[PDB]
Amino acid sequence: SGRAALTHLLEAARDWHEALPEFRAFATWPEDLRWADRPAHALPVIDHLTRDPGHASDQSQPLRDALVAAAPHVEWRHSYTEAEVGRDFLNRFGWFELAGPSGHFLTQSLRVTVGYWGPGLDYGWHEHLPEELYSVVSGRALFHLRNAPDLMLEPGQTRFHPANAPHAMTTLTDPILTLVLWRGAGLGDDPRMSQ
Ligand SMILES: [Br-]
Ligand SMILES: [Br-]
Ligand SMILES: [Br-]
Ligand SMILES: [Br-]
Ligand SMILES: [Br-]
Ligand code: NI
Ligand SMILES: [Zn+2]
Repeated sequence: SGRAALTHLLEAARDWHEALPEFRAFATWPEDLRWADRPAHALPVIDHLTRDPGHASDQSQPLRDALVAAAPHVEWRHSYTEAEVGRDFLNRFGWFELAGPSGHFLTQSLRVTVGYWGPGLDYGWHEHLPEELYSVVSGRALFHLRNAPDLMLEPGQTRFHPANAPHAMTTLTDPILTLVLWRGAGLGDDPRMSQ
């Protein structure tokens, strides 16, 4: 059951939000989330995530395992073209919207997305109007942000991306699985590569 796996995932995401003060500071968890009955859409990333979801902390393991169990049931998205990121990146990365205007659960109060990148990928400079708050669920990666330090983030660490500030991320030997909140002007916009 897709419905059961996604409902269990939503519970794990809510618990994760409640447990992270930076997430509580960024947005209140919505009281109106509704099952959307959005169908699954498979992309090649599923098998990479399932075989190699990344090291979890004891605190992040329930969410990581819920994400792996949800993988065959979510609507995976890519966003970028082969010209922009290359075929290997498209094979070994993807994202989906867990909650939000077009989430597996609908709400207009918040947007929650999830991304996976296998090892050895360089997600180049990209940007968008809405603010975003990353968390790492499992794995680790190096996070770049214009006008700010580089940070190597591990499970449970977070990073705020202010509106329109370009950011980027590199995985080295480990993959990374993330769960991200969005807010502000432009909510519902997708990232674009910086020009
Ligand atoms: Br809550
Ligand atoms: Br909920
Ligand atoms: Br509304
Ligand atoms: Br800073
Ligand atoms: Br707002
Ligand atoms: Ni398709
Ligand atoms: Zn972003």
